[PDB]
Amino acid sequence: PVEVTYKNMRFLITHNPTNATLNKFIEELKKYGVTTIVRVCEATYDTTLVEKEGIHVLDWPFGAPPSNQIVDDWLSLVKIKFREEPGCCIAVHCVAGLGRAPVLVALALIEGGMKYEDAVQFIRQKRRGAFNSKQLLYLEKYRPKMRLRF
Repeated sequence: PVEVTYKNMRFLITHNPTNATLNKFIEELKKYGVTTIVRVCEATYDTTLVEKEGIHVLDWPFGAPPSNQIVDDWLSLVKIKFREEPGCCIAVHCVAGLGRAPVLVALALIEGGMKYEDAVQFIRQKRRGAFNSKQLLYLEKYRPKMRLRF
């Protein structure tokens, strides 16, 4: 798992767990203080146990760039969580490796004040292979709202 922090934000880009390894998964998320999981790819495990531990799971599946709705919901989540729950962490994962999980994190960083190249370097310092060709071109044309206050 790679962890990235900037301003009042802290994200955990993790791997997709399985029903059989949910206890260890939850145990680790709790140690990282995560109270929210965003699944941006296929949903492959039951969330009842996760939700009961106070960890809310969000399924925003999205190659194809995140829809404007997903981006808006993501930015709304980043805004409120790190404010209402100081020092918390938001986890994000795909299905096979990092995948597209780091895309939303980069968006949060850009929204935080970084230009896309900075966000990409910032993530790669933690995960060398982060972002493929298509994703870089997408991040390059992303027009941030720049409405988050810090």
